[PDB]
Order: sequence, then structure tokens, then C-alpha cells
Amino acid sequence: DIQMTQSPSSLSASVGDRVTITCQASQDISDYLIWYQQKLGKAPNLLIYDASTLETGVPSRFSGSGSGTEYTFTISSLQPEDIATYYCQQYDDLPYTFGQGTKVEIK
Amino acid sequence: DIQMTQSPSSLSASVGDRVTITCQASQDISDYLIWYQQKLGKAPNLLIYDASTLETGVPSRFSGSGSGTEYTFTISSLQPEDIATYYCQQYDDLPYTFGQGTKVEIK
Amino acid sequence: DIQMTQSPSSLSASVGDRVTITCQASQDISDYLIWYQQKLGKAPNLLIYDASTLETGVPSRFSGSGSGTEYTFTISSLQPEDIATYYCQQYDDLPYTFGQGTKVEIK
Amino acid sequence: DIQMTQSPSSLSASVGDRVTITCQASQDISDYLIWYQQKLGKAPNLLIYDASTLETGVPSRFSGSGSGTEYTFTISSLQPEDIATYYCQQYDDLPYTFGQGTKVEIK
Amino acid sequence: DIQMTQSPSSLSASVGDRVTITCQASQDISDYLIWYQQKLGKAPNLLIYDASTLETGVPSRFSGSGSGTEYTFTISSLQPEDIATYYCQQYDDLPYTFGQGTKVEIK
Amino acid sequence: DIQMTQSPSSLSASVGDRVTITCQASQDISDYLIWYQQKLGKAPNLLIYDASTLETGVPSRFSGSGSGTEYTFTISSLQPEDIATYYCQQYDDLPYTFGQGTKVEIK
Amino acid sequence: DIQMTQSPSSLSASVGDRVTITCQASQDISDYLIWYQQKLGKAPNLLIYDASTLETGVPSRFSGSGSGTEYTFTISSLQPEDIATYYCQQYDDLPYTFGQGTKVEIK
Amino acid sequence: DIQMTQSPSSLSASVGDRVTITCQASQDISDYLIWYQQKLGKAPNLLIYDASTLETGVPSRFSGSGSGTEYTFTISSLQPEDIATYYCQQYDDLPYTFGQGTKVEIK
Amino acid sequence: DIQMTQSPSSLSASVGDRVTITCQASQDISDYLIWYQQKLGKAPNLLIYDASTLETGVPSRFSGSGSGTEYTFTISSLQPEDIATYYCQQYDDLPYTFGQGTKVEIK
Amino acid sequence: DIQMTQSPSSLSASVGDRVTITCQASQDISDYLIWYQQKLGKAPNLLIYDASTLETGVPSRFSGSGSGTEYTFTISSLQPEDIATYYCQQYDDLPYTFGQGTKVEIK
Amino acid sequence: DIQMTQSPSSLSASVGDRVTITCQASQDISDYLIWYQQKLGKAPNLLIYDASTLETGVPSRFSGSGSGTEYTFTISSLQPEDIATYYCQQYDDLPYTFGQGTKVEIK
Amino acid sequence: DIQMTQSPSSLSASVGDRVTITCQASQDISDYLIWYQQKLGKAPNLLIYDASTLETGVPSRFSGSGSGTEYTFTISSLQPEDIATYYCQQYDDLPYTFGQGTKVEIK
Repeated sequence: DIQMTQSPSSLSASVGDRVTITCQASQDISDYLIWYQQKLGKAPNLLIYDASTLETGVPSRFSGSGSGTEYTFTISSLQPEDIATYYCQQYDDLPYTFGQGTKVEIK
Repeated sequence: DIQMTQSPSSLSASVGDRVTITCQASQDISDYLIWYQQKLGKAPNLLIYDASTLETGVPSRFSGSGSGTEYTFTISSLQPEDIATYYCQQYDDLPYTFGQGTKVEIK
Repeated sequence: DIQMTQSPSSLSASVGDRVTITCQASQDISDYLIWYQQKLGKAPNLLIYDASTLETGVPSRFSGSGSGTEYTFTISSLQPEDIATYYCQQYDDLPYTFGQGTKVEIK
Repeated sequence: DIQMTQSPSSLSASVGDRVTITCQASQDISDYLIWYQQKLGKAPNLLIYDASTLETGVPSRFSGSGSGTEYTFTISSLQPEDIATYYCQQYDDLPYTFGQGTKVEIK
Repeated sequence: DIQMTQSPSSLSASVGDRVTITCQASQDISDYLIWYQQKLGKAPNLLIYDASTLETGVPSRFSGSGSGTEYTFTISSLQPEDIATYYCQQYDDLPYTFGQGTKVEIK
Repeated sequence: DIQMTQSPSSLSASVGDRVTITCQASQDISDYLIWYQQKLGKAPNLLIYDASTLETGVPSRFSGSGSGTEYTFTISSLQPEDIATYYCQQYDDLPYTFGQGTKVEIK
Repeated sequence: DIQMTQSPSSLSASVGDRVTITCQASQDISDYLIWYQQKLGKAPNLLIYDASTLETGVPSRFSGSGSGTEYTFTISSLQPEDIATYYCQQYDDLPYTFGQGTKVEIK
Repeated sequence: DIQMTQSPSSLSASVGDRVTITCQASQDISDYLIWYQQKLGKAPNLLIYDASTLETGVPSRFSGSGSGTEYTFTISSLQPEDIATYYCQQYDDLPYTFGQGTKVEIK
Repeated sequence: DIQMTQSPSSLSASVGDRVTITCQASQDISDYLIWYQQKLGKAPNLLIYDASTLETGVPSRFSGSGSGTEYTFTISSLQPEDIATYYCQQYDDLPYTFGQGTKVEIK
Repeated sequence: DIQMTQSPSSLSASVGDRVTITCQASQDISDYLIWYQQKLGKAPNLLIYDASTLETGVPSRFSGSGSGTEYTFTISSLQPEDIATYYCQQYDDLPYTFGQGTKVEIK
Repeated sequence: DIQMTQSPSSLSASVGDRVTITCQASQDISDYLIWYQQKLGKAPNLLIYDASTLETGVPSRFSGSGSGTEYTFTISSLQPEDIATYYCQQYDDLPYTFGQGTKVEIK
Repeated sequence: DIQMTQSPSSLSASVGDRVTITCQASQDISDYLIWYQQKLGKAPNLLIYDASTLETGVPSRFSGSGSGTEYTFTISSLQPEDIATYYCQQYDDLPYTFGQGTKVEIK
């Protein structure tokens, strides 16, 4: 029910470039936000849990800032292995809803 | 982080062929299992929760059952629109963990 | 001289979506940042100068802000017309260095 | 403001003799003219500034000057590596208007 | 014999634009050079002769420049009917060599 | 000016026959008539100067004759390479005039 | 059966444009050459015989000359009524043989 | 002078149909009659020479009977390649006069 | 049965011209041949019967003659009225077979 | 002689029921009546003779008879392929007069 | 209910001609059939009723034929005023069905 | 006969209003009045039988009422499909009579 609006739809960046991606909660998801990396044909992996906390084993190069209905994802220094798809998912209340997803390509 | 296990990884069934995919967990993820349908290059969407609870709008043909450490998803008659990859995910304990996923191809 | 890095290269998004871009200067380029939008076949066209100020003729949708080294350009609501390439160019010292450019697209 | 007018919009040669390009200013502009080349794809790389002074690393094949209002740019020997689109930019004051541009060819 | 090398071969300019064709002769010559305007399906017509002297009638915007081995043909204001191909012929020594040609199209 | 009359406009025949073109002059220009080969979009090219004298390189197939004010052109045997527009120009007085041309072509 | 050879196959001349068509024979067809004028869908009619002898009623503008193995037909001023196909034919020796023919079009 | 009257003006016939065409000599042409086939845009070819004799290489299917002022042409068995125009020509005395011509079409 | 072939189909001729038609019978139809002229919208109208005999009401211009298998119908002088279609019909055995018909026209 | 009178001259139907056509004789004619159909374009093809006996290959849909003086022809079911014009011919004796005819339609 | 199928829809006959319309009823009926003559811009007038019984006054040439399910309307002599459209109505059972119609035009 | 009076002759109104037509009878025909729909050249069609009773298929917009010798017709709301001539026929006695009709039409 809660609409998640994520931008941009597609991306590119030279190695080591400051990337940012956003999701827009149609309602206040109270920071209940998780970030996922979906490699080319694999299950989604959890990066952040509740707006800004990273999962253990996840580099500090990946980060998230946010509040209210605006959270953001950053890959300070892009990397080849970073090529994937990042989705956000409000887990504030079921139906748990993913944002559209951001393809992330290296030029 | 409860490990999940899906199977199989791909299945070519035929128009109207009953499919049964299974996700096995590593703890009593209780009733906190959710089944997603993800179409080519689109965001995983929620079809069912509480191991078997359809979300309001889903075709009846999707049914889910099983409890505790094992769960099964079912599509009685497999229609065109269903060619998607189906993943499960446990919303019982962070990090909300998915299953390996299954690629449902048509025959 | 003064090296400009612009992020990202290309970026397809949809209408109304916020679009944010950045570009960093090799050294302090204290407020002297021009943003250029360039449509194919046409030539660079001013929109903002001094990093924040908009050339009197640009929508209030296009905006620029940034603190002394890291500047960001923002399109609050993509409208099909915005299909172009934007270049950030520093003019604190000659040669005036533009950044790599960001091709914004529809999808 | 200051309107620039370059000529032509397309301009060719079989390597050697002259490649001249017109760029007429809308009012006196000291000699704060500049010349960029956009090797189609990348961003503009400037060759001359202050009307006639080449930058560092730029071939003796490229030149131009004039004053007041009229400036011609010459490629005094078309080399193949010189495929590009050249622009002129008055930088007397803001906005920094642009010359329509010229697509230089080889034929 | 004498070898005339014209440039460019084709160029795009607009109404009001200043085009410039250039023609170099293999040897010195004083002024035995002619400029012709061959219209699409017609025989060459004489514009300027002896370099800068222009025949009776030819519009004021037509000019030839030169005093030895380097000459220029200028169309001050490029107009809809000025579309043709231009030529440089040396009537100094026989055979009467022509420069290559500059087909002039509008925009 | 000296009015020139060339004929015909067009001429189409087989790769082996005769192509005889004529040119009359408003003034017996003595013997100051030239013969050109105008291949599809290449500058004119001298073939015969002063009614009959062939220039070096010219194949005997092409001959010219004519006294005072009436001259004819003649390719004894048409070769496929002879596809062009053929022009007569008088180099007796000024301005140098031409005849409409003759797009000689095979069938 | 004396082979005959006409040329050219078609010619666009202008109102008042002198036309010269030639028929070459393979033996001394002597003076036994005849020139016909054939209008669209009408019977070839006789304008001249004995290589050059006008038939009583023909416009003076038709003249024929040449002798032995070569013959030419002429129309000094080409008028409207003349758009026809002109063939020659030898009445020297059976089978009375024509020439390839020429299509005289107007310009 | 001698009028040749040929009938019909136009014809048609299924493959293999007995065709006859006539010419009427206004004077007794003493069998000096030739038949010609004029294919769609080609020179006239001689079929018969002197009322009834065929030219060598001409099928026997084509024939001619006649005397005095009445000769006839027959194509016993019409054929596609027979599509043409047949004219008769008295060659008894100049002016050699052709009959009007018979278009011959296949239905 | 008894097959009738009529030649030719259509035939445009001019006034006073002889017009001759034929039609052959598959086997001996010893003298029993009717000729029919049919004007558009009207119906077949007798003119001759028995091959030679004319129905008392027909011009002496229309005639028929023929030896046992091959019959010919002749119109000595076409007059505009004769625009019709003629059919030859055998009546030596039922079914009485007409021939294909000959549409005679003006031109 | 014997005058036939058919009715109507035009006669239609929407396929199925009856199509009757009158043809009244001028005197007794045994039963030597005949019925032809001229599919517009081609010649008449007979269907019945001796008043009521069909020919070989003619559909059972076509019939007719009567005697003495009156004969009606019926199409007992209008088929589309039956567009035509039907005639009747008395063949008692000569001339073989015709019935005015009837243009059968479908509407 | 009962379904009357008339035929033909239109016919052309001449003065003195015998027209015949036919009308079939869906079921048996004894004679409850009427024939009407609707004149161009008028209400239907009753001609024959109960099939063959004709109303007082109607001209003698009018007749109806029938005794069960097949009926015919005959106009012995088609006259100038007989031009109308005819109809068949069954007053056996309600609703009172009509046959289609036969518009009768003269010639 | 029973004289019928219908009114009016013509009636023109808008697609939505009322069309009320009347019919009086020379004899109170009791209730044996019928109502027809006469669409441009199609057989009549029953609408109401015995003053008021609608036949199956008939839309209620059309109603009828009337005792003995005076009946009215009524389309409550005129629809564009109702374009026709409307007739009254009495089926009480013989011969069955009608009223002039009523070409009801829009504007």
C-alpha cells in the first residue's frame, strides 16, 4: 500500500565515484528501512537495517542517511563488484513494499 | 540471518502445471515467512505472508503452506503472467533473510 | 590545473523524480560554479552561475547548492524536456575546466 | 546580454590548407573569447583563451584572434585526429553565452 | 600545371551568415583567379575575376580577397538562392585549372 | 558579354558510338574556345583548348574543330568512363562565358 | 543488310537548338540513305533521300549531308512539331536496313 | 505519293491464332512490298521482301500473299514475342511509303 | 462437341476499310455457319446463314464465304454503325456452339 | 418470321427462391427453344435446348419448358456465380430469331 | 412468426410485358395472402386477397396464383401507371408479415 | 370499404420529443386497427396490433390507444432510428384499408 519512490532508475560511474540513490516514502515509514544489493541473478542481500545501520560484514563505504519519508543510499567510492541493483523496502507494516530498484553500472 | 533454503533453482512447467517450490529455514521462523514474485527487471512484489496468508489482490492460484522449519508455495494452474522468479524471505529476525530463489519457465 | 569530477555519467529516471548530481573540484573553487545543460546538437546553455544563482530564464525546478568544494545540481521534477547532458564548469581560474558531464535520460 | 554567432555549423577538408570558422560577438568584448572542442562524446576541451593565446599542450595547428567583435578560428592544417565540434565562448561577463557551434569534418 | 587547392568541400551556414572559402595557387600569379557559382543543374557563372574585381551585377556581399598565392571568397550574408557550389579558376597559364569546390547548403 | 550556344542539353547513347556536341558564339571569338569534362560533382576538367589543341593526357577519341564562331566536339567512340556534363567556355574576352553543358550518358 | 549505326539514342535539345544525328554504314551504301521522321504511334515518314535530297514538302530546317560510309541529318532550329524519333535506312541493297534510331526530346 | 491503306488499325488474338493484316496500294506497286516488325521502341525489322519472300532467319509462320494492289500478312500461329507493329512499305518508287501500321496485341 | 475458334478478339479499324474475320470448327461443319452481329445491350442478330447467304435485310457490305472448315466474315466498308461484336455459331449439331466473338471498333 | 419476347430485361434476388423469365413465341415452334447465358464479357453458353433438356455439365438449378408458344425459364435458387444475361432462341427455322434478353441480377 | 420470402426485388419490363412476382410462406395457410400495389409516395392498396380473388375494380391483367405455400402475382400487360412496388401479406396468423417487395419500373 | 383518416402527412421534430399520430375510421372497427413502421423502401413492419397490444421486440416508446373509431399513435421519445412513414391498417373487415402514412422525420 505504502508507495516507495526511488531515483534514479539507472546509473553509471567511474571507479571511485561518489554515488547517491534515493527512495521516497508515501507515508512516514519511521526509519524502518533496509537496503538490498541484488547481484545479476542472485537473491537480494541486506546492506542496511533501519535507515542508517549497516549489516555486519558490510563495508563502511556503503551508507545511508534519512528520516521521515526521505532516506538515501551512498556508495562513496564505487567499485566493479558493486555492479548490482539496490532496492529499498519499507518494513514499517505489511505489505512490506520495495522501491523500484536502481541498476548500477560501471562505465 | 536465519538461513533459508529454496528449491529448485529453475523449473519448466506447462500451462496449467501445478508447481511446488519449497523453502526450508534453520530455526522456527514461526509463521514469519513471506513469498515474493519478481518479474524480469521489476521489484519483488508480495503475494503471501504469515507462511500462507495471501495479500489482498493476488490470484487464488497462489497458495502457501507448511509450518515451522518447512514451507511450500503453490501455483495450481501455471498461467502466462507467472513466468517470474519466486523468492521467499523471513520477517522473523533481522537481517530479514531471503531464500535462494526459483526461476519458473514455461513449457 | 583545477580538476573537475562529475557524478554520475548517465542517468535514466522518470517524470517528477528528483535528480541530483555532483561534481568535485581538485581544490577550493569557492562558489564559482556554472552548471550547463546541453541538448544534442545544441551548445552549452547557462542555467545557474556562482553555484546557487539561476540565470533569469530557468524553471525554479533546476537548482544548485554546495559548500566550497562539493557542488550538487538538482532537478526536482524531471519533465521530458530535461533530456540533455549537463556539464559543471569551474571559472575560478583559466583554463576554465568543465566536468565530465551527466547525460540524463527517460526510463 | 552577449550573443555569439559562429559560422558554419558544418565545415570540411582533405587535410592541409585552411579551416576557418567565424564567431561574431554582439558587443565589444575586450578579447575574452575562448575556443573549446567537443570531440563528440566527451566534454569541451579548450584550445585558446584571451582570443589568441593557446593553452598548454595544444598544437601549433590551432589558432585564432581578432578583436572587438570579430574572431575567426583557424585550423591551419586539418589533421584526422581533429574531428570535433568547436565552440567559442565570450567570458566578458555573465551569463557566459555560447556561439552556436561548428561540426568540423574531413572529406 | 599550376595546382589550385580549395577548402572546405562542404559547409552548413544560416541566412545572415558569413561563409568563407579559401583557394591557394601552386605558383605566384598577380591575380589571374576567378570565382564561379555553379547552381545545381547549370553552367558555371562568373562572380569575381582577377581575384577581387567583381563583375557587373553580382550582389555586394560577394567578395574575393588576395594578392599573390592565397585567396578568399566571402559571402557576407548567406541567402536561400546562394546555394550552389563555388569554384576557383586560374586564367594565368593554360590549361585553366580549377580549385576543388565548396558546395554551400543552408540552415 | 559573349553569348554561347551549346547543344544538346542531354545526349544518351551506347558505349561505342559517336557523341558530337556543338557550340556557336555570339561573336566570332576567333579560336578562343575551351572544352571541359564535368564529371558528377568534381570540378571541371580541361579537354581541348583553342578549338582543337588537345592537352596532355587527353585521349584522341575527343577532337575539336571549328572556325570563328562555330565549333563542334567529338568523342569518336563513347567509353563508359566518358559519363559527364560537357562544357564550352570562351577565353577570348571578359567575362568568360559558358554553354548550358551536356550530360552525355549511356543507356 | 548493310549494318547501319545511328547516334545518339536520345537528345534533349531546346527550341531552336541545332541537332546533328549521325548514321554510319558498313559499306559504301553510296547515296542510298534515307532519313525518316516517326511521330508517336504514326508511320515513319520520308523527309530526305539520296543522303541529302529533301522530299518536296519538308521544312527547310531539315538538311542531310555526309557521303559514302558516313551521313549526318540536321535540324537547325528545333521546333515543337519535331519531337519524333528519327531513323535512317539504306535503300541500296536488300534487306533494306535502318539505323538504331534517335529520340529527339524538347528542352 | 502512292497511298498505302492497311487494316485493321489494332488487333488481339489468343496464342496460336490465325492472323491476317492487309495493305491497299493506291496504284499497282508491282509486288515491290516489304513487311516490317517494329517492336516496342526499336527500329523496324524487315520480314518479307517483294510481296511473298521472307527474309532469311524469319520463321515460316510469317507469310505474305498478294498481287496488284492487294497484299496480305499472316501470322498463322500468333505468339507472345509477336507483339509488335507491322507496317508495309511500297518500295516501287520514291517516296517509299509505309502503310499506317497494325498494333498486334495478345489477350 | 464442335469447338469454334474465332479470330481475332477485338479490332479497331477505320471507315471504308475492309475487315475480315475467321473462325474455325473442330471438325467439318459443312456449310452450316451463322454469323451474328451483337450491339451492346441488344442481342445476337442474324445477318448470314449457311455461311454465304445473307438474311434479307443486311447491307451488301457484310459478306460470308468459306470452304467446309474455315469460314471468314468480311465487312467491305466499316461505317460507324458497325460498332458491335460478331459471333460465329455452328448449327450442324446441338449444342449449337458459337465462337469466341470479335469486338470491332473505331480508331 | 418468328419474333420472341422475353421478360423482364432486368431481374434480381437475394439467393434461394425463384427466378422465372418469360419468353413468348410468335407462332408455334414445336419445342425447339434454347436457353443461353452470356456471362457479361464472353459469348453465349447454352443451358437447355428442346425446351427442357439440360446440356451436359449444367446445374440442376436451371430449368424451363412450356410448349407451343409460352416458355418460362427458372433458376430455382439464385447462386452468385449465376450473374449473367439469358437469352432464348427459337430454332424451328431460319433466321434463328432471338428473344430480347434478360439481365439477371443479385440484390 | 410466419415468414414470407418474395422475389425478385426489382425488374425491368416493357409495355405489353408479362411480369411475374413470386411469394412463399413459411407455413401452410390455405389462402390467407394479399397482394398490395404501393405507388411511389402512397399507402398500400389491396389488389388480390385470399391469393386469387381480386377486389372490385382492379384491372383484369392482375392475377394471383396459389393453393398452399407457393404463390404468384402476374401483371399480364405491364402499363405506365402500373409502376409501383408490390407486396405479399399473410393475414393468416398475427403479426401480419409482408413479403420483401418487388419494385416494378418500365422500359 | 372502410375509410381511414391518418394524420399528419408529414411530421418533423427533434431526437427526443413526442410524435403522436392519429387515425379515425369511417366505421367504429371495434379494436381491429394495426400500426406499421414503413422505413424507406423496406416492407411494412408491424408495431402494434389491435389498437394497443405491442408485438414482441417492440420498444415501449411506441404505444397506442383508442376506442371504436378513434386511435392515436405515440412515440414518447423520438430516436434517430425511428425515421419512417407510419401507417394504420384496419383488420376488421374487407378490403383491409390504410391511412396515407406519416413520414416522421427529424430536423
